Amino acid sequence: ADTKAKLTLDGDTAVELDVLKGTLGQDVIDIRTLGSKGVFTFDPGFTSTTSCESKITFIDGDEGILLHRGFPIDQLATDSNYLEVCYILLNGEKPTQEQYDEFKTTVTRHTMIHEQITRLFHAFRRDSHPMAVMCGITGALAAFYHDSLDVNNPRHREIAAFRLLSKMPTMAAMCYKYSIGQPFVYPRNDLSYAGNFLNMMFSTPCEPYEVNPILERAMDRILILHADHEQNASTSTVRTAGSSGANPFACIAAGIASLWGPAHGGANEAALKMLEEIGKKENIPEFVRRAKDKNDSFRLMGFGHRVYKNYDPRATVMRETCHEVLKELGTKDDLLEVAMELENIALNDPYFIEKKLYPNVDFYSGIILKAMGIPSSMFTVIFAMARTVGWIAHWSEMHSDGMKIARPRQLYTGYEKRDFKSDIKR
Amino acid sequence: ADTKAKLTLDGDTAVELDVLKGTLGQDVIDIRTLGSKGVFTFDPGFTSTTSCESKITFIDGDEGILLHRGFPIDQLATDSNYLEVCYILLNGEKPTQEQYDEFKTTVTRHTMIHEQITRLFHAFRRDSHPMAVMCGITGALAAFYHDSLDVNNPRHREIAAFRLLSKMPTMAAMCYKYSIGQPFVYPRNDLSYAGNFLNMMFSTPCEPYEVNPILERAMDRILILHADHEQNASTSTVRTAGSSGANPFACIAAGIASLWGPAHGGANEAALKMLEEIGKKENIPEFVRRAKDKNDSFRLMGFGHRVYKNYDPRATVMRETCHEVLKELGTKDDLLEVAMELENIALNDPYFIEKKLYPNVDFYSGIILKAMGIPSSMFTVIFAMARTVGWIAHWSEMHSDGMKIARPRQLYTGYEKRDFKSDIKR
Amino acid sequence: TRHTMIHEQITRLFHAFRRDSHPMAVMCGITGALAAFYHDSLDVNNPRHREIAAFRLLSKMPTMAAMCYKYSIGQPFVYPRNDLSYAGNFLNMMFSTPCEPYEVNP
Repeated sequence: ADTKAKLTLDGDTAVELDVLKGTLGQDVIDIRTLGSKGVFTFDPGFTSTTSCESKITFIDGDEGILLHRGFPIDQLATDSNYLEVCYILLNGEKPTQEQYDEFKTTVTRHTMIHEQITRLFHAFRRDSHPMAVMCGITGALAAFYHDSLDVNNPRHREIAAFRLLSKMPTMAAMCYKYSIGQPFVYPRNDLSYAGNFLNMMFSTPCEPYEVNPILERAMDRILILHADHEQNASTSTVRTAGSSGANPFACIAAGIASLWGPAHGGANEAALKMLEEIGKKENIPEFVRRAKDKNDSFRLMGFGHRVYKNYDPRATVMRETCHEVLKELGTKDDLLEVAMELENIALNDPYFIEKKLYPNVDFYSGIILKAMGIPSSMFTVIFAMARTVGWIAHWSEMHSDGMKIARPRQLYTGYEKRDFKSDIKR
Repeated sequence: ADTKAKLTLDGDTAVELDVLKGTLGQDVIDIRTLGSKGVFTFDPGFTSTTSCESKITFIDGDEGILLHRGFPIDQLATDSNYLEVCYILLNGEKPTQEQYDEFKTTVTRHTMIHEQITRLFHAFRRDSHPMAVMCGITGALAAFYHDSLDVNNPRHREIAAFRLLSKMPTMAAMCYKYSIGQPFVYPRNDLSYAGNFLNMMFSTPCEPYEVNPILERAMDRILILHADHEQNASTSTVRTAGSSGANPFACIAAGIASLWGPAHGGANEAALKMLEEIGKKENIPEFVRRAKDKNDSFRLMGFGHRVYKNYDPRATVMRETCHEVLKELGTKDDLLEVAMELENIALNDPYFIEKKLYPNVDFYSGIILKAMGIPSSMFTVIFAMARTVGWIAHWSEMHSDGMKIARPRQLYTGYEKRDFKSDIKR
Repeated sequence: TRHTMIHEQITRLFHAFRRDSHPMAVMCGITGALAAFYHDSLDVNNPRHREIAAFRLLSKMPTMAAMCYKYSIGQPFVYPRNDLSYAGNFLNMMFSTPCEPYEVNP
């Protein structure tokens, strides 16, 4: 708390800047005045610049700590349910029974997507990546829901939120169904958020589908564990597009694309094939498939993490859930010995030890989803679906702040004024 | 280096920071490494933070200066054409007849849109706002043109930039046609950029369409004057979405939704309602829309601008062109001479002189569009169409700097860790 | 009850209208098109024809009206159910969705 008192800057004149502090994390130097003074900093990437005040999620990476509204992720993972985590993320407090009852009725109230929006899916190619379809549909909702686009109207944000929150799972399962050639399945009010998703993903009209409570709870946890992750690339995209006036649907659509960005990154893309393919218990085990690693693409395959130093806190509940599911799905897991083997190589090989390519939450998420017969193409779709509530929370907090359209500066380093005379004659 | 030699960040031990200078504009203070010392600045709104270094466009608000790669906008709008200007923004120099012809050739051979995408157009509701359909189509492009989404592969990036530059006009026109129920028109390889767009907008199978030379020039100038505008809110979104690695089409879609943004509120169209909803001098102004305007209701009709102090350098030639157009059409303007009174008001009304609500480029642009027979629900689609080359140049530059990952920090002021105890069920 | 369903191709006609069209204009449009699908009961001079035509219009009008409503709000069409009353069935086709069984208040 000490030096928080104040401090100053000066190159040709003296300027006194305050030192603000957080309820957690380090202090910051309020430079909200240097601008007028005529002083501007230079920070490409905003790594030494704090862009906002937030009360949603707290992360202490070096300590492996993750909190949502103060609540540790481990307690929410095992003690709460996705919908309740959604309420907490958007409201800031655990809901009373009555409050949760209404939140759930409202959500359940608008899960269906207008039949014309549903017509949109049939205009895509059956071979398109389900993630590209997911971005396409979300980026088109505005043409069908033009009545909740004014982000300056509180009732608008309210409506838009429930619309995205209630329809994202319906949408994601439709992307899957369209990609495999099966008929779409309507949302059922009698099912849970997780149970309903599994139902829309897997049931067909040829027999009633029965959700395994084990797999359901597993999905619920996968969802809670991806609800939000503080500021990062996709959330910064959602915040930037948002403060520029862009409608909520478009904001979330940009978030989805940002989240997908790394995947189709080339070096990551190439390494994605190697994992999902090479695996005949001769390659992965005898460090054969892992003998090739020029392109790292580690966090993508579920190894290492950019923020957390030694371990991903979200991975604790997920690993135990992975253990559970692999056993519930009994003995139908052979090739999935690479799962056990890769974890062993990630924890016992010096390279991984040195560079810290430890299994993160997605390593186990991937193992679970796979064991469930869900293709890898649907991995990012499901994570985006889960992350949508966090995006809405951040988006809603950016608005509630002060609606200050952010306008960063540029250091001009181009040509000085020069006269123009074309060299062409058309 | 005027009022800025070298600076010292004072806390408890003088920290000297290097000052940087641009070729034009204000000097900045370097702080890239501060965070690497636990020292972070706080600046929501980015009032003092310089997010990047750029060589594309230079603006001097108080001086009414606007340059593109060093060339004055007035010069470009007068002695160039849209394609040549696109070449400049993208390449940094004016083209040779050979570089230009090569560029022109590549552009025209990518103008046709995939047949399957046309099916997507027909899935949108007939009453969809053109801009919404434009967002929906552009954001769906990654699903199809999936062989150019590797943002780190220089080959993919040029093929994508060319695809966007070529197809935007095609898509924009189709948005119009769809809204009025007329058949879509294919690009014409023998027509100029602006002439091709006018033909795609208004031609019909019933008879040949004749491209008026003065209108062809008026439109090319509108495109020129909206090609780029430095670090604004929409460009910021593009750059930020692009930093995460999001595909080219998703980033441009985000820029279009961002440009649309400040036009979704009620008082937004409510104001931009009577601006055209009435065509008669003593009616819209005459002791009417004097206070009948409620929230913004000024800045949306083309009056004033936060960038420029006294006037908009783009409006100079745009006003000149306005004359040529009204003059030319005559019987497609004269009735609309309610503009002169609006302009007169803005020039002498104490309220307008007060708010510095001078007529900007969009006041004059709107008049030319209202004169050519273009509906106000197509204005921002056309502006976005012209601005895409600008968005593409900025996105590319950001990727030349090594994909500057725009990931700002937060000041956490929420709950400290607290135990989670659920009150619920359901 | 035997002929409440409308031929699936006639059902295809609805999707050619605008979602924003007035449901009354759609109702007139569809009815004025039935002749192209039911050309076997057009001779008004044949008693059996009138007989058939009558039951066709009588049994299908409610199915049609509820479809106009569903199309105007973006919800999926609902098939006629033999186990319901004329009034109960209309309410069902107007209000139920596949997301939960609809229960008609007597």
